[PDB]
Amino acid sequence: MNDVNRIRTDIINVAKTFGAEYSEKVLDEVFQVFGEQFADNSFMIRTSNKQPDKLGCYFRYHEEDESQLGLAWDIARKSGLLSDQGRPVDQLIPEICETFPIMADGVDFDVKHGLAKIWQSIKGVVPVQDAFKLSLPASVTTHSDFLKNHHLDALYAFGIDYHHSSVNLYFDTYHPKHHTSEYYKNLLQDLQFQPPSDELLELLTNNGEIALTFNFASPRIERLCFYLPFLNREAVPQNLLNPLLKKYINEAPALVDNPGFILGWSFGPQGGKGTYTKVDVDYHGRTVPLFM
Ligand SMILES: [Mg+2]
Repeated sequence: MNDVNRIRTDIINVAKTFGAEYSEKVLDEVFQVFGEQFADNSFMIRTSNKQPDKLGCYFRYHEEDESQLGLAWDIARKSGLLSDQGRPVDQLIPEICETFPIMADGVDFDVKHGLAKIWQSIKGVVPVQDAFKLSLPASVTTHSDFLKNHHLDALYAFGIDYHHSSVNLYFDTYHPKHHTSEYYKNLLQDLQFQPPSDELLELLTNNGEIALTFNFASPRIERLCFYLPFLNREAVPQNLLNPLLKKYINEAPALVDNPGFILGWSFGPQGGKGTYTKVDVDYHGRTVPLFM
């Protein structure tokens, strides 16, 4: 519809305002194949901090319609947008759908490189050990004691990152320690990841997602990400945003007067790669208000 061409226009406007590498050919191939799903589903536009003065630009959508579960993968495979190169990552979505009942799934795209990531959410939570028979990076099982010790063992979602040959596991925050700043401080210390500010630690006690990143090349836990929702531009803690990300909060395109935002804090090895901020605009205004 008009809604589909409006969405592609907004993405190019973002990528050009905030200096993001993009490719109009790849956007065209994606929108031809997924454009309707972007209009008709929970849809978000992401900006991230990975370079000092150049934001990256991403876009994602989230499918809750039970009769549609699985199509994003089939569509992507048929259209050539996702071509399985025999990689270890390539068999995981088939193994996941056989093994667990799926409640939701999603697709993340990069405005220069295309389909980047597909995620699957489980109906219910499972002991993370139930996933050890999947072809996951060996670093999952070799950290099973760490996972138990830090109460990151109520598993409910998989992110399959095809650009990085990595897997993100999402863990439900079931334990009373998950509502205390000290737990997040100690988790990041135990991982020897970059320490967070005190404002962020206090925010983290709120109800958010937590994901851990495992990769097939590395025996270590590579990354950690906390996602937190915010009702509107006012609710965003702007002390934790560099000027370029603060500008995005104020000018990010949406179809609502006061769109909510989902904020993401990535952490990695201290004095190394992996520590940055992600900012997702709730483009339809219905994604964020559906807290847990
Ligand atoms: Mg839908």
